Amino acid sequence: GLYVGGFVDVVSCPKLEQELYLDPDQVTDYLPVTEPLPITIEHLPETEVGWTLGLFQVSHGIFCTGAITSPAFLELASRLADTSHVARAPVKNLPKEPLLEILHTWLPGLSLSSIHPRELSQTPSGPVFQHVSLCALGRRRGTVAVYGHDAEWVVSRFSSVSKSERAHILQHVSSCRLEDLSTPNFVSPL
Ligand SMILES: O=C(Nc1ccc(-c2nnn[nH]2)cc1OC1CCOCC1)c1cccc(CC2CCCCC2)n1
Ligand SMILES: O=C(Nc1ccc(-c2nnn[nH]2)cc1OC1CCOCC1)c1cccc(CC2CCCCC2)n1
Repeated sequence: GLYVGGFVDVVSCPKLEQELYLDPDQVTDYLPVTEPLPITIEHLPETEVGWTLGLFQVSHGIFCTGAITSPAFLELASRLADTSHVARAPVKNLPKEPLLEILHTWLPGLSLSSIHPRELSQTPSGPVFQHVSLCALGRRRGTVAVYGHDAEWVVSRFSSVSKSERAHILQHVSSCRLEDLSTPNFVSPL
């Protein structure tokens, strides 16, 4: 399967017209989160492609690791990786891993959806986070999402994440059997 990793922007009301970008320090008291959250595209509920495997506060931000598990999405993305000139137009020519490159380029942003900070003052009643989205627009923080077949390879691409932080992150990513997760709701047009 495919793993995704990166630092998140923390966003409340991601779809709404008033976009709030939270400071990490407002939500770190509610991390880590090791239970799976949906991974969608641009905060659209019907575009679930995978599940988060961990959200962790690290020295230099909030790091998310996840798996892309939708077979319909994986088949579509692989076919585009090998056959779509459009998908490959903004990628360097003739990459060895076109699928990884196309996802890295077209979906570079990871946004973590949170409740309003009004609710983070004192003590929230229900879950603080709702999902993570793969995003093309709205990126504030630096660094970009990395996609790979090997979770350890993905996390090790981030120099700002230490070997100690990487090991803590990977403890939870490997313990899960991706086959055990429910099938995301993404449907391919084809
Ligand atoms: O070729 C593309 N799409 C496409 C184009 C022809 C068809 C098609 N073939 N025959 N009939 N329709 C089916 C398509 O599927 C789309 C269905 C909905 O999710 C996106 C993909 C394309 C090109 C550049 C960038 C993107 C964006 C993706 C988002 C995730 C994966 C990496 C890039 N997509
Ligand atoms: O969801 C997407 N595409 C998509 C979604 C359902 C279908 C569909 N519905 N029924 N059959 N196919 C077919 C789709 O792709 C076609 C429609 C759009 O452009 C070409 C192909 C999507 C999202 C973000 C970025 C892009 C890549 C752009 C798209 C615009 C042209 C330049 C590149 N595509």
